[PDB]
Amino acid sequence: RFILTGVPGAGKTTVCNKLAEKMSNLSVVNYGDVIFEEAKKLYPSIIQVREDTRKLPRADYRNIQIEAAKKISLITDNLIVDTHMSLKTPYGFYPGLIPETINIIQPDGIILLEFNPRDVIARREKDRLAGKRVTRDMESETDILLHQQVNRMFAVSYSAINQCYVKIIDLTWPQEYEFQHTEYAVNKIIEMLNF
Amino acid sequence: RFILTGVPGAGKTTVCNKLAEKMSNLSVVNYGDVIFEEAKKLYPSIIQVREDTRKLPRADYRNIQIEAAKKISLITDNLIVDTHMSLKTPYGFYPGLIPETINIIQPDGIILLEFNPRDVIARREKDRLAGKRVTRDMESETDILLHQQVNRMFAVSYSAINQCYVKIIDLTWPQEYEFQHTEYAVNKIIEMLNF
Amino acid sequence: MRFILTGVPGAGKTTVCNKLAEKMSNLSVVNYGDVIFEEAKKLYPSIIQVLPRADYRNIQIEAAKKISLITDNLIVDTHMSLKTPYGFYPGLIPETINIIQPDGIILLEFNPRDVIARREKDRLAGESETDILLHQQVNRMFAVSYSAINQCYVKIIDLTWPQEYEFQHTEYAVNKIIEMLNF
Ligand SMILES: Nc1ncnc2c1ncn2[C@@H]1O[C@H](COP(=O)(O)OP(=O)(O)OP(=O)(O)OP(=O)(O)OP(=O)(O)OC[C@H]2O[C@@H](n3cnc4c(N)ncnc43)[C@H](O)[C@@H]2O)[C@@H](O)[C@H]1O
Ligand SMILES: Nc1ncnc2c1ncn2[C@@H]1O[C@H](COP(=O)(O)OP(=O)(O)OP(=O)(O)OP(=O)(O)OP(=O)(O)OC[C@H]2O[C@@H](n3cnc4c(N)ncnc43)[C@H](O)[C@@H]2O)[C@@H](O)[C@H]1O
Ligand SMILES: Nc1ncnc2c1ncn2[C@@H]1O[C@H](COP(=O)(O)OP(=O)(O)OP(=O)(O)OP(=O)(O)OP(=O)(O)OC[C@H]2O[C@@H](n3cnc4c(N)ncnc43)[C@H](O)[C@@H]2O)[C@@H](O)[C@H]1O
Repeated sequence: RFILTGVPGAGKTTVCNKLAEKMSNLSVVNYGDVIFEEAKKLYPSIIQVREDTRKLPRADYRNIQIEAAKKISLITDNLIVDTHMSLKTPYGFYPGLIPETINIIQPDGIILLEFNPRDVIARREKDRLAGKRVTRDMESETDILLHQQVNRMFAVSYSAINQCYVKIIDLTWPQEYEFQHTEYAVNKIIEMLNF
Repeated sequence: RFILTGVPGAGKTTVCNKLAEKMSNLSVVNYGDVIFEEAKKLYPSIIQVREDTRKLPRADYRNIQIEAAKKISLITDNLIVDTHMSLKTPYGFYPGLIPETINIIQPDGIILLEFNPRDVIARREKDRLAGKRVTRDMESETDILLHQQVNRMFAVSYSAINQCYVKIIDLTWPQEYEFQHTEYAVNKIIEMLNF
Repeated sequence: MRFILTGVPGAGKTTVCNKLAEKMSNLSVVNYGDVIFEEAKKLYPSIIQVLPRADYRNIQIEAAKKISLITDNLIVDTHMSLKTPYGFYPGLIPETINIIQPDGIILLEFNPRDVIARREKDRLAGESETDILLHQQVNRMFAVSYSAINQCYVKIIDLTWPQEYEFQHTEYAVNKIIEMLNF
């Protein structure tokens, strides 16, 4: 079991689904969908899209994270958990994982897909212009770089606390063709889990 | 409840005072000054300047941190705590926050004012030339960048541990007028407190 | 006092440890890796010549208790992380820090070029720059995490500068460290 993370809009789910393809024993589950479910279950009027959950107070937001972690420890087959290491809120960065949730999921490792902010912006803005996932953030190149290095710091903290590996997958290099990052990362991860 | 910090001599304080002015609902309190006073009240022969507070053994230093944190953990609706995230000691960096003081102060988040070392050196040496706070360390640009990055890493670790926010306010950009930095910061902080 | 001493591989960590042990009689230097090797050889009479990770952690704990027992100033040569096919794994686990009760961590931070040179030098007589810098930043973050949980010092010793003569880094680091132990 491994947690798989990246900045929003850089191709985290695409990699997850290609993995689910090339493997039969493993599942893929999006922690974000579960969080959305519980969040709208208790605050259906302020929550309308996924990003809205970031505006929630700390106490309620913690409750939602803890509830959402419940439906993943239900999974027993090898699993990859699509989630975030930190979330950009009006108040700053908020940890995607908190001791309760880490001890519930008990991940064997974390995987960080790190991109060049140019590509991330390109993908976010292409989806936005095409009327899809319109609600991601319009961030600067600098803001996205900051988000990524902060993701890294959070990951290392979690690892220091919980005996999990920290794998950094470098996708900063320029791509010859589309989804080259995706295939490369999928190949690296297949190599990892087969041992 | 937010802790407000920055490297020495970048203006952490000045920002706090203008906040206390520009908002009426909030109260601002200088945790660092209280630590200074406690330390030289209890060890008057070792501590004469503020930097002397950094050579204390960790056990005694911790006891003083906790004593000062009790005098300052208020129950106002909004509270900003002026302090440091890390301290340069002869033995390395020492955390400005510890689990005990976090549990006392109950902070919702940490706020890091990040400056460009050029401005920091400017302000430090300007005060030093005018006989103000002469004990401030004479540091290279690289030393100051290191101090800021280590502050960031501390903030992230505590956040992961205590489910708090980490807000990074970038003030490396050029300022048309002196203190432009300050107002920018103040404004964003108010935007945070009002939500 | 008690300090952990850590840095990227093959860059002169043990040379510094030995010169340290020399220039000071009051100090003790110990290699955590050797201690875990010894413990493993002693608890399982044959499995170990170069294990479940529960047992692995238990022997890490045993070695840490052996090191908890030295009286005087202590410097513990070990690593903040190890590069595995699955990613970086922390050298240290919370219980190890609670056992050793270190006053501080010291990170010897090098320039990847010199690291590569020293490595290949050892190779001829029996990683890229980016890989080495990543490992260094990760070590730094691990150190600050351990400090955040146990309130120990985090010292960064900069040895990225060019050497006037070889082993200058070594005596520089020893000078800084000796200056620390004497306060
Ligand atoms: N742990 C946690 N704690 C608390 N709250 C949490 C939480 N986790 C989540 N939440 C909550 O939920 C929210 C976020 O949840 P979530 O919706 O899961 O995050 P998201 O990344 O913003 O959503 P996307 O699926 O749109 O992005 P993606 O990374 O999957 O990229 P994609 O593959 O689609 O591809 C992107 C686009 O680029 C294209 N593309 C993909 N790969 C490439 C490539 N290699 N080259 C070119 N284009 C590519 C794709 O076709 C597509 O068009 C948070 O704000 C918070 O509210
Ligand atoms: N948590 C903790 N744990 C353990 N020990 C702790 C601790 N916290 C503190 N301690 C100890 O106790 C001390 C804390 O005392 P404390 O008073 O809290 O801080 P300090 O050490 O005095 O640090 P500085 O005053 O240098 O920073 P500042 O930016 O606030 O200064 P100023 O606003 O005046 O402004 C700086 C100068 O630049 C100028 N300036 C500011 N902004 C601008 C601008 N935008 N443009 C131009 N000039 C500017 C100002 O006018 C001024 O001249 C520490 O030294 C430490 O030893
Ligand atoms: N907490 C933990 N958990 C789990 N496992 C743990 C653990 N702690 C430890 N371990 C285990 O310990 C094992 C190994 O780790 P460890 O024993 O801690 O270190 P190492 O990298 O394996 O040792 P090396 O001999 O390769 O190099 P060095 O860094 O000591 O530097 P050197 O002086 O030799 O220098 C090498 C070359 O550089 C040259 N050189 C040195 N300084 C200079 C200089 N200043 N100028 C020029 N050349 C120099 C030298 O002369 C030489 O040629 C692993 O199995 C690990 O698992």
